Amino acid sequence: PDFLGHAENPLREEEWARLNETVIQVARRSLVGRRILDIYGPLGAGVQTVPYDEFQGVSPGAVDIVGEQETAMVFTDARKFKTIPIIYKDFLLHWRDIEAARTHNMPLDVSAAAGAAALCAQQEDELIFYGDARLGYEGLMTANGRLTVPLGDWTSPGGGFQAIVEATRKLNEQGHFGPYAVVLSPRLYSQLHRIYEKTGVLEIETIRQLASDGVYQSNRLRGESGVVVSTGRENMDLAVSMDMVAAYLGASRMNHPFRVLEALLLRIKHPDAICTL
Amino acid sequence: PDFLGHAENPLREEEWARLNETVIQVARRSLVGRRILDIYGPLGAGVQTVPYDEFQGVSPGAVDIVGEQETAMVFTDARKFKTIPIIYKDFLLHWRDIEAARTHNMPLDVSAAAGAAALCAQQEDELIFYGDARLGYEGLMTANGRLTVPLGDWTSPGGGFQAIVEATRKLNEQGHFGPYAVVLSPRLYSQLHRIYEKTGVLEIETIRQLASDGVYQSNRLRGESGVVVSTGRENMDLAVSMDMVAAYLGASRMNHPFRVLEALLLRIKHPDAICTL
Amino acid sequence: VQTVPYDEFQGVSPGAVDIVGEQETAMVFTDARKFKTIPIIYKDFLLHWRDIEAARTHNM
Amino acid sequence: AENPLREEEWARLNETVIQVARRSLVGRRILDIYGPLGAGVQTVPYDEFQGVSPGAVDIVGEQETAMVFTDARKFKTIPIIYKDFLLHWRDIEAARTHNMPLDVSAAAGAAALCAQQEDELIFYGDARLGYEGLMTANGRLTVPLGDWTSPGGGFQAIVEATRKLNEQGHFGPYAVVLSPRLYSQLHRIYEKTGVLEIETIRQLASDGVYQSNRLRGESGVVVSTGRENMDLAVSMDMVAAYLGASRMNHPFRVLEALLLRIKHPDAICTL
Amino acid sequence: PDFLGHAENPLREEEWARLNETVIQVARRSLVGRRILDIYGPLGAGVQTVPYDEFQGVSPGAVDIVGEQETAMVFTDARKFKTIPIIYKDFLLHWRDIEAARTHNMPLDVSAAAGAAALCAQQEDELIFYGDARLGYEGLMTANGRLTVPLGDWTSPGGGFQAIVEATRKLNEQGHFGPYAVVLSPRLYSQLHRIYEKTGVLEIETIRQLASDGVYQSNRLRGESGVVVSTGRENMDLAVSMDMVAAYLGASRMNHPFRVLEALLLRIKHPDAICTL
Repeated sequence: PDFLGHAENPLREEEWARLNETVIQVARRSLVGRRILDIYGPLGAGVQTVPYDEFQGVSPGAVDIVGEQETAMVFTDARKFKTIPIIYKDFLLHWRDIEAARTHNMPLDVSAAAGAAALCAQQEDELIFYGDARLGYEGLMTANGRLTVPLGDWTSPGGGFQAIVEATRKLNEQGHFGPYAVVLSPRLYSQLHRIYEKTGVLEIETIRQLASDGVYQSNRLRGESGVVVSTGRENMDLAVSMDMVAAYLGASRMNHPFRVLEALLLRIKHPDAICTL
Repeated sequence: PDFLGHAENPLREEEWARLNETVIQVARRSLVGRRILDIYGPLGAGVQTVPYDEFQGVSPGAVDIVGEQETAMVFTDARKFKTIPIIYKDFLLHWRDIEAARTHNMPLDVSAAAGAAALCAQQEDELIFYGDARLGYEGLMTANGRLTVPLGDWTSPGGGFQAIVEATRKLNEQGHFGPYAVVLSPRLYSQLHRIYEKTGVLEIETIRQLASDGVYQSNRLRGESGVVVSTGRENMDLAVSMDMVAAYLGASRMNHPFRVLEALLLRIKHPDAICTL
Repeated sequence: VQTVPYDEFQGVSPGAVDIVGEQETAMVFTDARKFKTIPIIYKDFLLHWRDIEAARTHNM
Repeated sequence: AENPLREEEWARLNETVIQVARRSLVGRRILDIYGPLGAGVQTVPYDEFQGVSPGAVDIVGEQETAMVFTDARKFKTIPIIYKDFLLHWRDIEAARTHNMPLDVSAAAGAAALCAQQEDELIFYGDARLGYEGLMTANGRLTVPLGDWTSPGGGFQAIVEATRKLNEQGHFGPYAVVLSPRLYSQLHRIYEKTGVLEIETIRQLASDGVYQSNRLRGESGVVVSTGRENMDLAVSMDMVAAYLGASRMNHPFRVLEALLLRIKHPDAICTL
Repeated sequence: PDFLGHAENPLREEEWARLNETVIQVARRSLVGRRILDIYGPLGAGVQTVPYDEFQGVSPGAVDIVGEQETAMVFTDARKFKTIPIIYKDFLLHWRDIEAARTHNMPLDVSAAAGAAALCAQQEDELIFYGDARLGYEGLMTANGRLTVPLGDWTSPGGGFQAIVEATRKLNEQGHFGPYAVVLSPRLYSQLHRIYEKTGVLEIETIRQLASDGVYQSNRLRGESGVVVSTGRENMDLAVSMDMVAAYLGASRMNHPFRVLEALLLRIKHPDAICTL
């Protein structure tokens, strides 16, 4: 039973199902990056490299009756073929909870799984919003060509939104408009909620109407920064080799450790739809 | 296989389906003109001319018990029979991604298709909102008899909406009222969002209630213009010979180029439900 | 069941990512088991033995 | 807009390309290839190196010494090398009715150019794209190949190169590649008694001493021929494909997809 | 229902065969010790101890008309058994590489296998040529009774022959002669391999004719030393318990590390057939 040890997999079908459901649910709850990024289809476990494709491109496109104008198609700047990293965390079970949960407490206790999945999602969000320079990866606030805008004039309601207005203007000058989105640091997301005298309407609602794809808040982003993006495809993507899955790590000291895994890579196909501080 | 070259069509059924789905989705995301214009049914590929029908017409219509009042039916001003142009863009595939995507990366990479479809939709929106004078076509801000109204008094909240009020008044004087709509340039759409002191309620909400068919923003329109329209049929239409479809262009240099096509023509059946700057 | 594993008090493992998949971050297991006991919350009410009888003929 | 040639002429074209390849490839006789992976793949894993872990623990039971693995996992993109030529429709018709050679001299020229480009790639990485070159590798163990044009010449340099390989704990059946100038001029037949100096070098190397005119004037290398030290990842062998008729003249393109991955850059010597 | 888990052997049959072939062949390439010596056959895994016979014997045979010599050669006091150590390395193989080699790109890479086995064989040759004091073993250049002889004459055109001549004379002085075999350090071997000795051809040919069992090269020896020995049995031996083979240690974080095993012990049954600097 539990003495032979190093069995292929301890848990049963139902317990695997509960573990996977819990990690999926906590991931969906705590992820902010995956809410404004269209995901690539799940490629598979084997794939380790994806075609990190574009840097630029423009072909205004023309129309005429016959159908002959000879406009060069947008193919690619130059292939780069980045490699897909892996994001993981790990938790533990006490080899008796698995045994108690077959007679006494029928639904197995998996709170450690949620605790691990929250940290995994935090690390993944940090990966999307920031590179690490140990793999040459690129981040939303670290990408080259970010169209920085000096936005420090806050603590006065007579402004603040004008920073995002200027961000939209800069995004428009580069010929790139669409459904915008904003991700802001807590130290400024809270500051937006201010109810200073001569209130009228809070700036958050105006910004929400101006963005039309939701203003989001994420703790992983640094204390004094915020970004504006264009949510569509062909500007950003999310290569997903495999989603949150819980796997086994053998049995150490007769307990049971597990690891939550996913293979994600952010590829920005158009590093022009970016604005920062 | 890939060496015989110049095959009839490289891709398989699934890859064609993904290409078409991607172009449809990006078109629906990036189109603003097709959201306030009821479309004519898809006529077919062969059709190249449509009955660009009306310029005017009025028959107040009367009622009496017997049913005899002899009011002339609205038939047509004069037939014109404009010709349907074609709007297209084109992209490329590297003949190995199509090969890798059958063993390694099961969902084929089609980011270039989205990049092309966005530009195609931009050009189509420019066609609706502006003519080109190389085909004698008519545009929303170029049509003759536009009921222009001097609207430059902005940067002060004590106004701005009154321009649209005057636009509605002018549309009413010509005996044409209904569910209104507004399409505004970014330089003024952002200006509406202003939170100048003595805020109360932002002008955008009041304008939205006044229009009752949504105030929209489009970058293709010029920097200092905006229009008010009546969304119903019998005033505007959209002849659609065929929607976004991706077609093949042979194989050049052993790669694979494709073209996104649609055949669209705007016909304004009543160039009185127009207001501009 | 009358006892449940009242489990944690703390725990942190920032979690790291690398290409190969080897960083050795300690999993969040538990501070120390405590095993609290499940109380019971109850109230009580009354019926007049005729309402139960009336409610089979008069007031369904 | 069609497909030009039938089976016989296609086979003749392919055979000519294969023959010129197998004649002109010098790298394929010194490095063994990772099996043809198909046209699908475009990336491959890469080297492991300076795994300094003696592993000589030599204790009953066992210690916990460090395992050997890739020093830094990363990938490389397999290039594509191609040459394009042309054929005339009237030429095909003539070869179909009047005479029947179907001249394929252009195909032979294309294959020769492709093979020369490939060999230059193996012996010199493309600096612009950025790869690893046998004479430009990092950690090359340079040895002065000078003071030649002497009675005791190339032998004194090859023995030094072999002792530098062996000192680095990397030995086996070696192979040598020399520039044509030396590989001809090295025939200083008199070592002392009767045996060609190149012959005694070949006895010392035991896996041939080849020449490749692509090298520079006064350069040459010696390597360890086994696998797990050097490799040649192939995606598809040299083959001719059709680019589609244009203006009724049929173009063509000969393709090859190669990339060498020097796993253990300790088997190198140069000038 | 997939690769995840702490299961038993991940590698399929043919993959195991390729791993075993690789380790065997790289061992055969990298072993110099097991050519000068000769091995007591494979005893098996279980045998942890082997006899270690006492020391020299100056007792020769004799011939008489009627056998009465009694030809005694008897071990005196004990037998001082010894134990057979083990040598090993690591095989950190990624799980994604194994996964790719199943339904995708499939040249299963075992470069780490060859590297680790080469390191293991290098350590083993270091063991034969140099004992380690921690286990209290004896090495050929650090045994007792090496019959030292100075060299002090190389770097000359022909000052290498007389060194081995003197070594052979000293080795025959102890009444211990036979087919000699020489092992030399790298730089010493190359220097010996120099130009004609001014009295014929390359010195190594004469040295090889004099030795009658070859002159071998060992990088693992120190800078400026070398040995000559008597290749026969009844003088030296290499007790083998089990030859090089790769076995599965366990499951790492998610990878699979292996370990290469071989159990060898040298027995200098007659420390008279050793000569050094």
